[PDB]
This record gives sequence, C-alpha cells and structure tokens, in this order.
Amino acid sequence: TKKVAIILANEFEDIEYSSPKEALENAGFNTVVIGDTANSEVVGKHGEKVTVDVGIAEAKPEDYDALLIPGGFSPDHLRGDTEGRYGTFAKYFTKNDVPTFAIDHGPQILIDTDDLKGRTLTAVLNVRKDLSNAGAHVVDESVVVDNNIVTSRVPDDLDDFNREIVKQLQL
Amino acid sequence: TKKVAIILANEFEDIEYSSPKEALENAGFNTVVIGDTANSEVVGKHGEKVTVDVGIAEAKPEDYDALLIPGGFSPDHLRGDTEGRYGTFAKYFTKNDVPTFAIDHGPQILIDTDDLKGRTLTAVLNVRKDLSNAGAHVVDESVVVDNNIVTSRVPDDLDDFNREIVKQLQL
Repeated sequence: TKKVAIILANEFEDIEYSSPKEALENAGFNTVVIGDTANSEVVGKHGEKVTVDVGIAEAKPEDYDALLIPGGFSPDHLRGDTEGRYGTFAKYFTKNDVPTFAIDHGPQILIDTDDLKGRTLTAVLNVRKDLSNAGAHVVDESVVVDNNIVTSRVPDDLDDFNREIVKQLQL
Repeated sequence: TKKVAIILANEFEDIEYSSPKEALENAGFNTVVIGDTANSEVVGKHGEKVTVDVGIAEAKPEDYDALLIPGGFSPDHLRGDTEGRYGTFAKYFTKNDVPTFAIDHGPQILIDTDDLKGRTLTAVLNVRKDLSNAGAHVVDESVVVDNNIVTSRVPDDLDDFNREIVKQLQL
C-alpha cells in the first residue's frame, strides 16, 4: 500500500490538510503526519487539531511514496527549523522524482531544496515572486503538474489538486 | 514634519509595530498607517488593534520620509494584494534611497521591489533564503544598516533596530 508523508507545523490552512488527506485515503492511500515531535499536537489556523505521527529527526523519506505540503503559515514555520530539516526532507522527493504535492504556501518548502531551477510550479500569489527568484517557471493556474511536482494556489483549487495528486500516486 | 509610512495588515507582530512607532514618535517623528482601507482596523497576532490612516489606493510614497514594515504575518498578507500595490509602494523607497526599515518578516516586502541585488540585510531565519535568492547579501546580526535600509530579525533586536531607524531620520 502507498503512504504519503504530510509535513505540518502550527497554523496550517486546515482544509489544505484535511481535504487532500481525505482524497488520498478515499483512493486507498495512507497518510502520516511528520512534524517536530512525535505525539505532539499542531493546530490549524482555524483550530483543527492534528497529532504528529513521526518526528522529523526520525523520519525516513524513503518510507514514503509521496510528500504533501499544506499551506497557510505552516510552511513558514517549518522554514524556521534551525537545522533546515524540512527542506532536507523535501529534497529527497525533489532529487529522486518522487510525487511531491504542495498547495498555497506549501511550495515555499520546495525553495529550500535548491531543486526548482527550470521547474514549472504555481502557488499562492503571496509567494510566487520567491518561487521565481528560486529559478522556477511560475504560472497562475488552479493546478500545475510538472512530472512529479503537483502545485495549486488556494483552497478553491482543491478539486483540481486532489484529482491530480491521486492520479500521480496511481502510477 | 518627518512622516514615516507604516505598511500594515492583520497579524503583524504587535511589538514590532508599537515599539518602533514609539521610538520614532519619541524622537519627534510622525507615523502614518497605510493599509487596504482608510479608517479600518487591523489586528495584531496578539490582539493589538490599529487604525489604518491612509488607503493603499490613495497613498503616495513621495509624501513620506521613511517606510517601516513590521513583521509577523503582516508582510505576507500585504504580498497577497492582487495588484501588488505594497511592493509598488516600497519601490519608491528603494529606488530613491529613502530610509527603509524592515524587521523580522518585514523584508519580504522588499523582495517585491526587485532592488535587493547586492544590498546587505538581515531578517528572521525563516525568510533568509528568499532574500538570498533575490540577490541580497544576507547576514545574521541584530541590526544591519546598508545606506538607507535598516533590518533586524526578531523582537529581541528592537533596541538595536530602534536606535538605527531614529538615527536615519535625524540624518
């Protein structure tokens, strides 16, 4: 069975967690929350409470068949890690062409892989300039699929996002 | 006289608004809050309420002698402006070498000027990579002064930040 790593800090956009999680699980895939401390709780911008399954220090990226990065301010928090561990984690996925799903602010973590040069991505308007500064070809579409990397901008994009991420994993 | 434009959205870091505002006003300078709509109220991430003085649609950067950008998630919201009007507002200050003060996440708005290449600044760890990708020389110091641009990282830097921003205006 295929299993998706979801990297999560506080103040994630609740629905950008719950909606892709439900779409993946409905397609038969499992999901695992990776955050600072196993068994700690992170809380969405709108109060959703999620328990972290696996600590970032223990997580083995090769265990997972895809990476999901919900938006809101969770990505910004993750990029506060003094050792940059979430960028390093994401880099396994970008370096090995493993399905990598990132919505809204989620693509901010992909900047930290240094692997975006010549990749085609969208994201929330707020961060598009930083994606372009990281060398991405940035567009403004509801979903963008560049081989393994699937990106979307906002919660209104979820239908399109969800349908692409599940297709990616079916391969 | 001397008037400092403070660009502000919801979820600013309260003290990064109030402490520089108070230093500037102690030293005899006026502050004007620039936001989406004149006379509306924005609320800090710890609850502080601020009235917007001047709407970004009306505001003319030439009218001001400095720009102050408090951090928290305010800069992120401002960068979400559909027409990019807060970046455009900042461009006046960076092009014309007017005193420009940004703390914590505040330098994220300076990215949108496209004027950071070769400039030296600091910011909160979370956004340094994006400043480097924008061509800035990023360092980790409590306050950095590059001609007109004064930056700092976190609220603990505020004594150093405040000293430098007031020194700019006296000069």
